[PDB]
Amino acid sequence: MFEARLVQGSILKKVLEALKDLINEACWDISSSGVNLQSMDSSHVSLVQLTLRSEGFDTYRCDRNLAMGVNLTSMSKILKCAGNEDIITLRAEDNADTLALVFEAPNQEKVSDYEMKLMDLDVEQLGIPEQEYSCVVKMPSGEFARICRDLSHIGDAVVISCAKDGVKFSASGELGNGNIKLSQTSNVDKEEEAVTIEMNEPVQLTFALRYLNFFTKATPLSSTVTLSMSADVPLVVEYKIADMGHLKYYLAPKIEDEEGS
Amino acid sequence: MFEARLVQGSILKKVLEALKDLINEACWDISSSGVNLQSMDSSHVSLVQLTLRSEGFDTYRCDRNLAMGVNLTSMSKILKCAGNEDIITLRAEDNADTLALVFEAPNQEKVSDYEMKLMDLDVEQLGIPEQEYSCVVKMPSGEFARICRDLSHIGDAVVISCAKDGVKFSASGELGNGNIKLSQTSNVDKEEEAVTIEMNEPVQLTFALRYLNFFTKATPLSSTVTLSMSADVPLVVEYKIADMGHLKYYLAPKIEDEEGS
Amino acid sequence: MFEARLVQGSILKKVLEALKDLINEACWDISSSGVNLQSMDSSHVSLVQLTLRSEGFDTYRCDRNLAMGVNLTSMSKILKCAGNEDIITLRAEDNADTLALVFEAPNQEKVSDYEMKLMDLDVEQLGIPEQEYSCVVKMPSGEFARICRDLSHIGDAVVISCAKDGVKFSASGELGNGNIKLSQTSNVDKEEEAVTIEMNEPVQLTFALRYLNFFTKATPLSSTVTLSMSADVPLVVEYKIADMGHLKYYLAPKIEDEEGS
DNA sequence: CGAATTTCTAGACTCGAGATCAGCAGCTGCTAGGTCGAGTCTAGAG
DNA sequence: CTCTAGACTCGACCTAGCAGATCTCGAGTCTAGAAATTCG
Repeated sequence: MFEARLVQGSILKKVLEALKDLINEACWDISSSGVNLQSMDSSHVSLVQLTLRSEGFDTYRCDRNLAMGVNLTSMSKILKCAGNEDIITLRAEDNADTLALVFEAPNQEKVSDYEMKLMDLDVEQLGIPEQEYSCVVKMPSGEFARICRDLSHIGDAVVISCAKDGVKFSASGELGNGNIKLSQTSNVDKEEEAVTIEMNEPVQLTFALRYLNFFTKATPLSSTVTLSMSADVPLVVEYKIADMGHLKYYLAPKIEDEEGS
Repeated sequence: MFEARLVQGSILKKVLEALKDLINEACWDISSSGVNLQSMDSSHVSLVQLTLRSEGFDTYRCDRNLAMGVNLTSMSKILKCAGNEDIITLRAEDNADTLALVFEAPNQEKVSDYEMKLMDLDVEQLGIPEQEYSCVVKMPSGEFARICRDLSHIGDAVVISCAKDGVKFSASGELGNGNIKLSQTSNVDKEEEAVTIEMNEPVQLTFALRYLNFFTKATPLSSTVTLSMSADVPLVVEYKIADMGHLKYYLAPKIEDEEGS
Repeated sequence: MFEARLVQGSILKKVLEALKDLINEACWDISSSGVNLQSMDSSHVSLVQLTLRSEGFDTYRCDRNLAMGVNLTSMSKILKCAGNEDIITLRAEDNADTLALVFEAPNQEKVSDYEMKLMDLDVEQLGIPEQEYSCVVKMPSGEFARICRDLSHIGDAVVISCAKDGVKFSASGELGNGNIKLSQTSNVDKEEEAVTIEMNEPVQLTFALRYLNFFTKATPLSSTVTLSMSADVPLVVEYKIADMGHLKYYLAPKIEDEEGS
C-alpha cells in the first residue's frame, strides 16, 4: 500500500516544473526505501534520474514496490494549481490504475481531492555505470542559468574549457562570437559564491545549447549546481534538493566532425 | 440633461472591464433614483443586471429619465486609457446627440475628455421574476475565482451540492475527476474570510465552466459574493458594488439531458 | 586604436534599444571631441542624430577619426546580454573590421568578452539647417509618452495647435475623436514637472503616431522632453543624455496636401 | 520581502497573396510595355 | 554654314500568360506565461 505525506509542496511543484518539458511520460518507480525516477528523452539523447528518498518524507509506507506509468503533463497541470505552501498527501491505491492526490491548507479549512488515470508503459531500465570525472566544478545556479541563457542568443553550441585559470565558456555564430570566463574564488567562504574547481587533466567538449537551457530550469530547487565530466563521456549535471535526494542530468557530448558538416 | 460625478472612477473602470466580453449592446435606463442596466447575453443563455444608486455619486441629477443604446466594447477601449485614480463627472446632453466624458486628474493639473456617439436600439424588456432560493451561500470571492479557474483545467461542467458540511465543487473531466469541498465554518469572527449557508433542501446541478470563468471576471469589485439557487431555478450570482449598489449575474442550470437512456 | 570605457552601461543599453527599431545600418564618427552619429531613417521620412561627447566617458582616447559601419539590430541583441550595472569597454583596434566589446561585473568576478564584425558603408553627409523655433516646450517625458500611447488608440493623425494656456493634442478617427488638453503651468518649484512653452506665432500641424510610437522609446534616458516646433519646419525633439550630451530626433511634419486624396 | 500589479513576449490563429498542380486545347501570334541605341535638333563657343 | 555632343523619339525587339483546385506561406492578431516593478 502506498501513502506519502509531504510538507513542502513547493518541492513537488519545482520538481514537476523542471521535469515538465524534457519528458512527457515516465515509469514512476517506487521502492520501500524511497522514490526513484529514471526515464529518457523523445529525441533519445538526454537521461534524467531522480532519487527522492523516504526519510525526508513526513509519512512513508510501501508494502510492495510498484511501478506507475503516469503522464507528466497531467501531473504538472494538476500540481501547478495547488499553492506553493500546502501539504501534499500522495497516496496510491493498490492496482487501482489511479493516483490519489490531496492538498491540505495551512489554516486547515480547505482540502483538495484529485483523481487521474494511470497509463501503462514499457519499463526500461538502464544501469548507469560509474567512473571518475577529470574536471569537477561547482558554482552558483543563478550564474549558470544566466550564462546559458546569454550564450543561447549568440550561437548554438558551447565549448566548455575547464582551464585551470577558471572555466571559460565559449560560443560562436554568424553574429560574432563570445567567451565568458570565471575565476577560482577562494577568499569568500560562502557556499552560494563558491567557484570551486577540481582538476585532473585539461578537457574540452561541446554540447547543444537548447538542452542546457532545458536543464537550467531546475534553478529554484537549489542554489548550488555541480558539474563533472571527463574524456568522451556524457555530461553530469547535479542538483541537490535539500536532503530528500538529488536530481541528476546526463548529456552526451557532441562530435567534432559534426562541426565539419 | 444628465450629470453624474463619480469620484471613484476606478469602480466603473472595473465594471466595464467585467461586462465587456459578454454583451456588446445595452440601453442604459437612467432615473433620478440612479442608473440601471439590464442586458441579456448574445447566446441567449445568461442575463446581466446592474444597479447604480443616485446617492452614491457625489453629484447626480436626471431631469427626465433617459435611455440610450451604446457600444460597450469601444467604451471599455477608451476607459482602458484612463488612470486608476482619475475623477469622472460623466455627463450627457439633453438632446440625444452624443456622449461626453470628463476625465480628470487627482492633482487638478491636467484634464482629458472624449466624445462618443450613441445608437438607438430596441428597449427589449423581459420580466425578471422574484422567488426565494432553497440554498444560498456567501463565501470569499477570491476563493470562488480560484476554484473555478482551477476546475477549468479539468472539464466543462461542475456538479454542485449544498452539503451538510459545506459545498461539493466537483467535476469529471475526460482526464480525470476532481472534488473540492469547502468546510462550512461560522465560528470565524471576521465574516469576510468566512463561508455561510442557509440549508433548506438538498440540491444538485451543473453548469458551464466557460460561463463561470466569464462570470468571475468582476472579482476585484468586492471581497464577498452571494450564490443562490433552487430546483430548476437559474443560478444567481450577486456582486456588491461597495456602496454604489449590486451587480447581479444570471445563469440557468444546465438542463439534464436524457443521456442515461 | 579606438577605446571607449563608459561606466554607466545602462546609458548605452538604453540608447541602443531606443534606436534598434528605426535604423538598420548607421555610420559611426569618432573624434577627439567625441563620438558622433547621424543617420536618416529607413523609410526616408525621419532623421536621427546622436552626439557622444568624449568628456562624458570615464576613459576615452582616439588617435585619428574613423568612419565605421555597424548594424544595430545585432547590437541590440548582443547588448541585451549585458548586465544593468556593468562597465562597457567598447573598442575598435587598428584597421581590423572587428569590434571588441568587454563587460565587467561590478564585483569583477564575471568577465564577459564578446566580438562584433563591422562592414564598410557609404558615408553620406547630410546637411542640417539650424534655425529658430516658434512652439518650443519643455515638459516631462512620461507625460508625453503616455499621451502619445493613449492617442494611438484613437487614430493615426494628431494636430497640435499649441495653446496660449497649454497644448491641444487633439486627434480623431473612425471610432470618434479625442482632444487631451494640458494646462500650461509655470508655478512649479522644481523643473521636473514644468511645462514651460515659448509662444510667438500661431502654429498647427499633423503627424503620424506610428512614427511617434517609435519616437518615444527613448523615455528611460531622461525625464525632460525639449520639443521644439516652428513654421513648416521639420519636427525636432531632443533628449538630454544625463550630462554627457543630447540625442536629437528629426521628422518632417506630414504635408496636409497629401491628405487631399 | 512577498505578493499584487503591470508589462512584455512568444506562440497559436487567421487572412491574403503567391506559388504549385492535374487537367485541358490543340495555337502560339497578338498586345502591352519596357529598354535601348541611334538619328537628330539646338545652344554655346570658336 | 557646318561639325559635334547630349536629349528625345521611333522603330525594333522581346516576352509573359492561355483556367480551376490545392496546398503553402507570410503577415497580422490575441493570449498566456514570464518578468520587472513597486509599495507597504
